[PDB]
Amino acid sequence: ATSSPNVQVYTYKLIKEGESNVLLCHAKDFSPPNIKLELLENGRIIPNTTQSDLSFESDWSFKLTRYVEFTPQSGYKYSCMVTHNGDSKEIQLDR
Repeated sequence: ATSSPNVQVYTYKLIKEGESNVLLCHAKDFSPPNIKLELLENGRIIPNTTQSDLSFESDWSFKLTRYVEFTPQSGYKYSCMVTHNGDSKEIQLDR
């Protein structure tokens, strides 16, 4: 009996290559609370990211965000690897 996370990967503002920005991976509606979020560039873990506090909603689902400052550059693919309930899913930036 589990609720899989609804995940969004996005930037703080529209990507302009060479301009600093923020990459975020946001997960919500999940339970149990055990979860891992990893920011990837071309499949490699991005270092020195920040994890938010874990939010506890009234329906007993949770929310969590991982993010980092970065500077988008051409050719790169940004995504988030999300592990919940022993299953892993990769989520693309998309836009």
